[PDB]
Amino acid sequence: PRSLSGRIVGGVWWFFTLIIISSYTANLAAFLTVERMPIESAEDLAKQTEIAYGTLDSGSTKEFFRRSKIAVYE
Amino acid sequence: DLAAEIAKHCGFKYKLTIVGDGKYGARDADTKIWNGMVGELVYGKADIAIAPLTITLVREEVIDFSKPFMSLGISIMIKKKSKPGVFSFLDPLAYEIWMCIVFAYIGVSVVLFLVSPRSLSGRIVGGVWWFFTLIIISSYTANLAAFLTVERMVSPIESAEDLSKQTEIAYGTLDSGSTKEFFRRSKIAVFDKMWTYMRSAEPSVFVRTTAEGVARVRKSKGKYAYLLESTMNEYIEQRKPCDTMKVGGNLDSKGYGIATPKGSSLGTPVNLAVLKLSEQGVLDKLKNKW
Amino acid sequence: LAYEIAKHVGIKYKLSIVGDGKYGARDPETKIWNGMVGELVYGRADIAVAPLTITLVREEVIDFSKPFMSLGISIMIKKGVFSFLDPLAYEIWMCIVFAYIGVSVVLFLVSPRSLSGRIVGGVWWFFTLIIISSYTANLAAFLTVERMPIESAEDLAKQTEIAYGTLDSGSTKEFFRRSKIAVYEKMWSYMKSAEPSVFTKTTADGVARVRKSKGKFAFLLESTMNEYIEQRKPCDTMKVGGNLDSKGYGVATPKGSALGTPVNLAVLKLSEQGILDKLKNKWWYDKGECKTSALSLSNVAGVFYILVGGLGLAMMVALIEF
Amino acid sequence: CDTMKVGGNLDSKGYGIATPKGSSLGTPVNLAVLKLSEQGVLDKLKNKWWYDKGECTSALSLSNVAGVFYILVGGLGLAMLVALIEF
Amino acid sequence: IAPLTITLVREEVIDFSKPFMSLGISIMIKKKSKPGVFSFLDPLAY
Amino acid sequence: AAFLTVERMPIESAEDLSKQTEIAYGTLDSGSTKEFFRRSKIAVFDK
Amino acid sequence: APLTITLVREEVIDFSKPFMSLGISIMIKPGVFSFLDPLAYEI
Amino acid sequence: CDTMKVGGNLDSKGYGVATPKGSALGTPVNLAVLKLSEQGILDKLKNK
Repeated sequence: PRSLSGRIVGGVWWFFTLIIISSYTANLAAFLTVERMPIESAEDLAKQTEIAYGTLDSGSTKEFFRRSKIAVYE
Repeated sequence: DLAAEIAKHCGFKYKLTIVGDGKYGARDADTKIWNGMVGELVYGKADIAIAPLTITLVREEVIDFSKPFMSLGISIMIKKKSKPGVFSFLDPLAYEIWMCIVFAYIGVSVVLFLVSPRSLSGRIVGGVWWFFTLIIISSYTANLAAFLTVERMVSPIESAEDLSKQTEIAYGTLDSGSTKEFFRRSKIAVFDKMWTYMRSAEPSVFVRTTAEGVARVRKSKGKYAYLLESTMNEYIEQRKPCDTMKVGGNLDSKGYGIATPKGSSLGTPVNLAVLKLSEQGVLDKLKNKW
Repeated sequence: LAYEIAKHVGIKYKLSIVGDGKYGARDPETKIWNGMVGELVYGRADIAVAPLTITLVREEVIDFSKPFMSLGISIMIKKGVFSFLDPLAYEIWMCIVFAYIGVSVVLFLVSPRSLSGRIVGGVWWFFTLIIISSYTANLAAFLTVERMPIESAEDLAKQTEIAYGTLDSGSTKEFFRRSKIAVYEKMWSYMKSAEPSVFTKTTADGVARVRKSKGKFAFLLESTMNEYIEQRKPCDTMKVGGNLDSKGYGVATPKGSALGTPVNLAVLKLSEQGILDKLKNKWWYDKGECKTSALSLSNVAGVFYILVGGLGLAMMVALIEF
Repeated sequence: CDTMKVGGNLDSKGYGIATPKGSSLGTPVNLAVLKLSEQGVLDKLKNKWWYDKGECTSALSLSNVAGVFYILVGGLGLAMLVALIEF
Repeated sequence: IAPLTITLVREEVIDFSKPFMSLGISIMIKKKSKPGVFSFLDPLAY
Repeated sequence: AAFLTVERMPIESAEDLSKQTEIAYGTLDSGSTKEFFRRSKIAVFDK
Repeated sequence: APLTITLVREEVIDFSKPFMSLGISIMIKPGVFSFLDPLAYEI
Repeated sequence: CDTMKVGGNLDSKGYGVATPKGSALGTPVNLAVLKLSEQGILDKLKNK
């Protein structure tokens, strides 16, 4: 019933979730309006393995990667 | 570092000397004399130039250049990923509104307090108060969305094309040099649009030095973008105060090369050394290091 | 400024207000100069210290100091519970009320898991869910796009809902007529053809037009005057954008004056010492009287009054019951 | 009334009354145009022939919301049917 | 006395008064109501 | 909310015209309007 | 022709300065991760 | 029309005109290339 202690807890928690679900809704709407766009950089490629990537089996492109001392290309 | 590497690979001892006039190398149209590092090679005051000297036709006609040890092109430098402030939560719903919603809050808990199932009196109070809060939370949600929708709309320069399209953000290039010329001579629509704007912009968007163009970006409060070499742009981006950013792809392609007087006995070996260092991956190591 | 110049040049002086109250132009008929320029060219005054613009036509007949104040053409702009009844149409508020009593009457015929009236409460809930969702979504639209709000000459040039113009003669109109800059040429093309006329006879007319035309007029004028009016009551206008061009006010002396050199050097000294900046700040600001990212209380307020009204109605229904 | 004018004018031109070169009518006719313009007569004339003799808002619609009203009354009717059978 | 535009080529051979009417190139398009309960079934896919 | 925002975001200007090809557009076959476009150095008009 | 300036070739023929610059580049052609984005994983 | 380039270039190299060792064309060809580049002709040609 009216247990003031845990009562304000339920109220504050409700106000808390209210703000969050409102934020989620608002933000999702922005997303559905602009909707700007899954690989955009060598950095992106390097950090993952689901999208495989490669080169000609011989020639300068393969050699570039083999020789590079730059962290991302290594 | 590059000098130590080529000296080692070519087998020679050397002395590093800073160019007396602090210039790169251009030929005065009137006196017909060469200045800078090119002048020092042409006139016999130095036997090799190891520096960020671009391989150009006019220079190649008077000195020898190895193959490029580093690539570059015209790029864009703009004044710029952190922005908390709990005050972005108090904005959507105005402080004045948070107040009244609290006054009416106790304004209802006091009306109900005077009442004590279907008690029609306080019944419509709960209903009207519900309809009241419904509108408010709906307003908060809707309003919060516009601030996030526009936050995404902001795509505020990301390319030459972006630049070419407006005039809120002024933009220029070194007052004399290859970047200014590139735009002056270009037959590409975007670049020609950027040139007719630049040449007539007032106050002048052209800078006397590269350092001025960087300082202008940093001190113009987001109203100036500078067109400079990609190598320089990406280097400043890694320097404190960390307030600049390189945007868009390179507009052209040039290269730095090590130069020697024509017919120099050092030319063959020095060129071979650059190919080797590149292939060993050393030039890339050096760029990442610095 | 007169006191400072006199001190630095070392002379005694008498301030005399020009009789005709004019700056100085050649009469069309007689070609005789009026105003302060007239007082100088016809031997009545030794020097003019006033907001007198450095212009070719004047520099041909008198000498100007370097500018003591810079200025340019600038844009002046002016800074309903019915915005709550718009999102959800009056017709919709009605039907939602008709269906409202349309459900309270259906339930009234019914009298836990009473399947009959049970699905009624569920369907009615799904109904109100859609409506409140529509209201929320729609309300987000106006506050997102918000098409009519002017921050630049570029903005003005791209639209026609907010009209804009200048004095019907004089240098501001001429700037636009002569400009080869794309944005100002576009502005000139619009202004010269606009109907009703966007040109005014006086600054007062232009400023009044900004104030009383429901945000549908912007006025183009000198930055100094724009800035001054921005700092006077009723504090309802403001300057937007930077200056569109550059010109200067100068001190004027008659040709052959022995004061010419000393006056010029005095002006440059006062400028470089920061005195002129301070003086402008004094008279404009010290003596003054005064995208989108904000949410207002206005609309929300209308919902507060209907709440208190409901509370009062209940406080009335309560009393009668007892 | 099926056409519409959109966008601002792309350029600026003007119509003028013409006379042979050196005509004795030229001076007077030009002065007359300035006068008629200043008296506001040319604007009266354009409004008369374009608008007086002419032969031709913001927010949400009810259409979409209406579809949700019919599904409501349909639910009420379904309940009024389930009620009768129960009794 | 007609809707005759003041142009250079014509001005070189005849006299023109100041303009009695302004004009410019504009766009004419063939022309605001759209119900369809199918704008409600779109947001949330069938 | 997005369906109404975009709904506010089918020709309203020369720029609109210049950007597409669903709606064809032309001018008198001879005359000053045709020439204006032929001679123009403005990007929208040249397009 | 589009003949790349290389060490092995520069040893036996002479190349002009480049007439075209180029470099190594990346060619590419639902995701429930568009639901985890709005509200951050941290949130 | 189903592929695209992403990111900038990862390195830099060039295509050049090649002449046999000892060719009397070497110098003129090199200067011609630099002239066409600086005049904006090669950019225009690539765009074409």
